[PDB]
Amino acid sequence: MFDPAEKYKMDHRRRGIALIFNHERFFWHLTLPERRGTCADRDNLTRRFSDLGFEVKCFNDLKAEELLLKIHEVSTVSHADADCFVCVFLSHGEGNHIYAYDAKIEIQTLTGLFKGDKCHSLVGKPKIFIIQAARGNQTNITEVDAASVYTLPAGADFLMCYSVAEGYYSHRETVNGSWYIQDLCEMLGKYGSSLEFTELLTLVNRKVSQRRVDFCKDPSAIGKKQVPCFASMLTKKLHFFPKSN
Amino acid sequence: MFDPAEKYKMDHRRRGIALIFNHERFFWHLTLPERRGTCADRDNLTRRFSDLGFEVKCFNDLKAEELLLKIHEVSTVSHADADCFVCVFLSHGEGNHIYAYDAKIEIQTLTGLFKGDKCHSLVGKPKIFIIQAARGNQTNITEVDAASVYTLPAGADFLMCYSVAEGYYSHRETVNGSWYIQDLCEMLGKYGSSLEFTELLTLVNRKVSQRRVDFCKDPSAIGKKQVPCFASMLTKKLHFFPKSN
Ligand SMILES: Oc1cc(F)ccc1CNc1ncccc1-c1ccsn1
Repeated sequence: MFDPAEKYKMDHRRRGIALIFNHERFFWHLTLPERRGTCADRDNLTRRFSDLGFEVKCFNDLKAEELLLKIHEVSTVSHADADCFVCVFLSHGEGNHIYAYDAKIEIQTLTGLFKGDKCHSLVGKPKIFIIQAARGNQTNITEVDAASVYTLPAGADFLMCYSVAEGYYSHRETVNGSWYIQDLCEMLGKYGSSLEFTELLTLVNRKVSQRRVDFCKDPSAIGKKQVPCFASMLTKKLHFFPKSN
Repeated sequence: MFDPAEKYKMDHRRRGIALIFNHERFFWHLTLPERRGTCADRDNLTRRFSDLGFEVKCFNDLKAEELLLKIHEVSTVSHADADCFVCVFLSHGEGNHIYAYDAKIEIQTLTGLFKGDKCHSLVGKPKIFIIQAARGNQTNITEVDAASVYTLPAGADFLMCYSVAEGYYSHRETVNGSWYIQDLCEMLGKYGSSLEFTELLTLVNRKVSQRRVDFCKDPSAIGKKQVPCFASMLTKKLHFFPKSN
């Protein structure tokens, strides 16, 4: 008796874990610039996901070894009593790679740890990755990076969310944070608890697409528009309705 | 007065054009197999998009020159009096390429012809690409291809729709057609005229993900699951409500 309005089952004891890997500085010999403003992104994300019931776990400037250890740990813990899983990357990236402090890591090996095969307690539950990563470029200045990270599609019941698409530019204010993440966090605040999450992400696409880029303090930053996207492999409507204590 | 329920304006005189490039056979020296069943896909798509008010224009086994001519022609015609644009590729592909009869074409140069800059009459209107393309392997049999075509985004107000994601397999029945396209067309029939189009595509992800692949007539086809995806750069809810005469 197939149902065109089926919602993911979101009535488990806990909402689930939200990992946030936050990268401001890099090993000297990588020659990658500071990401001044990433802490606003981390703090804004932490607050909005907390208010939706996530156990938010933040990690600053982890080396590759440390990051793989923490994310493997979280992948092999039981999610049996959880609604879903959220993982956020705030760093530099290139192609299919995010940068840790130390070295780059294949995104597919991070998403792979949560695929049905390898994490049974999350089968049929939403797995949401959010990626603010672009190319390292070198009071509140707007820095602009070229898109660099492929808009990849993980696997069944994953939702991959991207700051910026091929041929567009990602913006980060050095105090206020990334345009994508400001607008994601504003929409989580107003609508997180009512709207279907892909409906919300679409609002975010509108908000960021509409940010004007014709009258910039830097002449070279003029006409560098920003368009985010999401790659959905979801199989049901996704809501973060308030949980019943 | 920003509106979380904003719909794309779909009250223009015409719905718009749906291009369908349909590829069954290839130049001998490409060493690519027949795609027996692609005609079912073309016919099913043609009927469902027609019933939603599209002027469906189908083209069989075009050479690269011919295909670029037809798609450039359609990109430089006026869409001023149209709701949206749909373009469908049924062929082989690799990376950022679809195969014409003759040779491969960069997908970005096809989507690029409809980007705001280059096709003013479609600015702020949905541009929807649907891609059933995979790797060619050297009565009604189920043929199975490896995913090969990158799940790319395209730009503001584009929706890129993909048969299959990295590490999954695309299925085509030699009479009934592609699993993805059967299930897309079933959902267009039941729900096309009522449901938001990304809601519908999500139903398609459920239908195809749920097709069982443990008890196959071919032993080597066992456990080759199929997961489709979509990459949304849309900025509003998208509906194909019946148009007023
Ligand atoms: O999407 C992009 C974002 C960018 F910033 C830069 C480039 C792309 C296009 N790349 C891909 N997109 C999706 C799946 C695969 C690729 C892939 C893989 C090997 S070369 N491309």
